[PDB]
Amino acid sequence: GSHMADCGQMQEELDLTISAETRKQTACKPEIAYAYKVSITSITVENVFVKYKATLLDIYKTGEAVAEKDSEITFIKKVTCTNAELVKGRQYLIMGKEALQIKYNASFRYIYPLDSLTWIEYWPRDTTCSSCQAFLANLDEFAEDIFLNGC
Repeated sequence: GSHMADCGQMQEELDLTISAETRKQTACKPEIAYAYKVSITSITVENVFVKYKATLLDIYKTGEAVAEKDSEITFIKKVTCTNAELVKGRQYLIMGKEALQIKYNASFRYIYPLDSLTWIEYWPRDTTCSSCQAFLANLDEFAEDIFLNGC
C-alpha cells in the first residue's frame, strides 16, 4: 500500500534564480485567482484528512474565494502528500486559482483543496539567522511592485 504523489508541490527555501518578475508573470496569470502571503498559526490532524488554520497577512491580488486583508483561510488535504509539509509559526506565499465553495449553512464553507497548482513558497520568517539573506532581496522588490506597479 505504498503510494506517492507530489500533492501540493513545494519550492526551494533559498535559491538564487527566482526574480521578482517570476512571481508576477505567473501571478497575473488567469490560472491564478489570488496572490497573497499568509502565516501558519494552527494545524489540524485527523485519521486521514487534515486541515490547516492560517491567517492572511496581506493580499496583493484579490481572491475570488472571499479574500480580504488578514482573513481566515483553511487548507485541507490527504495525508498521502509526500511533498508538502507546512510548519506552525512559519510564513508561506500563495498564488493560485480560487477555492471550491459549498457553504450552505455551517457544515460547509470553502476549505481549500490544496493541490499542486497552488503556487506555494516558504517565506523565511527571519532575514538574519541563516547568515544568507539573498532570496529575500528579490521578494522585497515584488512587495511594492504588485502593490503599486501591478500587471
